[PDB]
Amino acid sequence: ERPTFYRQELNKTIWEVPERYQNLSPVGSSVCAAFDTKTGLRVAVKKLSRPFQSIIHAKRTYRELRLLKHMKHENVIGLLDVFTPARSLEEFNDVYLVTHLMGADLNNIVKSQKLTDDHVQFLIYQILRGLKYIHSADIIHRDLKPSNLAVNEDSELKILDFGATRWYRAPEIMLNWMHYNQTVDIWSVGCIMAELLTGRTLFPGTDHIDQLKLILRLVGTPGAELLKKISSESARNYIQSLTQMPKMNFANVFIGANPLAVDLLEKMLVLDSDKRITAAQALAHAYFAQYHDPDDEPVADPYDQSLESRDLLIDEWKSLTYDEVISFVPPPL
Ligand SMILES: Cc1ccc(-n2nc(C(C)(C)C)cc2NC(=O)Nc2nccs2)cc1
Ligand SMILES: CCCCCCCCO[C@@H]1O[C@H](CO)[C@@H](O)[C@H](O)[C@H]1O
Repeated sequence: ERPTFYRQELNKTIWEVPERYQNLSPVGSSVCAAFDTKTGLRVAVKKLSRPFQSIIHAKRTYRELRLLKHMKHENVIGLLDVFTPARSLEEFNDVYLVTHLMGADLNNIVKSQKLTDDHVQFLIYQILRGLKYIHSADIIHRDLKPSNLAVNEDSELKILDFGATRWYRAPEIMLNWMHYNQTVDIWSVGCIMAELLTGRTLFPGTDHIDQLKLILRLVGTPGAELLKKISSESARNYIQSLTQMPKMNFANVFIGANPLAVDLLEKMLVLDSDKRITAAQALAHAYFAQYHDPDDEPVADPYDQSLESRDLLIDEWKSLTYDEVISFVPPPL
């Protein structure tokens, strides 16, 4: 049957949600923390901002719903629910998404203090285990960072994406290179790990260029093999036109850390993205010895990007989104 909806005025706009969801309290630009009476779980509720106003809003709406509906893995965020006040397509004009409210992001847990190696082990293992899953579906996250990592009291971790942040980007995204592979997320993880171990930000750039200067200082300049892959001429000639920086030995940056952590850091933060360690490979590194289970590091059913890269009319994306809402099966809990 249809649930019963109650109306409320949260964050400069009117929210309408099933009575099941209580204690509705805002947390960000829009997302509300809430308590779900049917299950006993603490949930995040997201009200889509004008989901069907533009072609881009409609496209964005359908993508996010489809993607989460396919996401079923312990270290990735998943849909607990999705609903609308609408009783028909014609009146369909608001979309709500429910997920676990883990408790904190990876900033609240760190609060700029050195975490123990055992604690790092566990968090990074969770990130990577989730990345292997995301990547096997052929999906690249593109914006990994601590604000996008949901963690509870017990350090259980889920990767999400709340659509300076620049501090964890692979250099290629910054440089608007257009062919990206999965290992951009691996650069971000390296930067994240480093931050948990030493307690400070790895590349705390002040701007776009500063961000790049700091990166080159740690990993050194491009070697001959990397210059060979630069598609542009001026860029090619610019890189040559510098003080050749010698790749710093990470053991001299991370003093007193687990050498297994250092080794893994050497392998993640390689400038040439074709030479970075994959998630699947990283899971098998000796640093996760105490957690690694090759029979419990699942992959995703294949995922269609193209259906998102389409050009349809607004009414079509809306109808496609509605169907997605109507066909939803909650995960048994
Ligand atoms: C346009 C668009 C499309 C997809 C996403 N992605 N991608 C992911 C992956 C599965 C981590 C890649 C997760 C999300 N979304 C997400 O976490 N949403 C959330 N809702 C409520 C609390 S957190 C975001 C925006
Ligand atoms: C200015 C110094 C920073 C430039 C180094 C970034 C190069 C990243 O590495 C590159 O990633 C590309 C994009 O996915 C791949 O196609 C290339 O094979 C790889 O070399």
